[PDB]
Amino acid sequence: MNTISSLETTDLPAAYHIEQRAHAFPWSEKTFASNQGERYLNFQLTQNGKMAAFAITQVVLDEATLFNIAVDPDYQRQGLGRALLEHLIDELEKRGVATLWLEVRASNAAAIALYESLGFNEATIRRNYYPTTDGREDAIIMALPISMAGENLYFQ
Repeated sequence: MNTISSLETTDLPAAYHIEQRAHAFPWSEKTFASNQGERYLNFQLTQNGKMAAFAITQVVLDEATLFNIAVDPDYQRQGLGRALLEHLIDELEKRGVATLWLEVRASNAAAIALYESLGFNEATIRRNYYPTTDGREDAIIMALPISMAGENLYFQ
């Protein structure tokens, strides 16, 4: 059983624990605390009572930016990342948000392929943006159009 709900402040320790297990370049606790509040629309997915994934998204006017997403390694290939992204996308669409943006390490071919299947397009590349364990790698900035405009043609 999976449940998607708001990620609250008291959920941040559980999200931090996932981040340590899931990411090689993990966020610090202070970074997590910084990425919350009234501009955020943060979500968590819980499987059988345990947090399994989270997504941190800032919404500024009608544009949303995904700051971080992770799935706990005990829960990989179970569709949880998609489920959580689909939920986010749906909620953003309900709110009339125009675009969702994210940044991904160029070497993550699997995540890029998944994002493309959800409708994301490469917007731009940032050469050598990220550190690696060997040297540096590019960031791919991706964009997903969500909501349509409604004014259309004007008549008087």
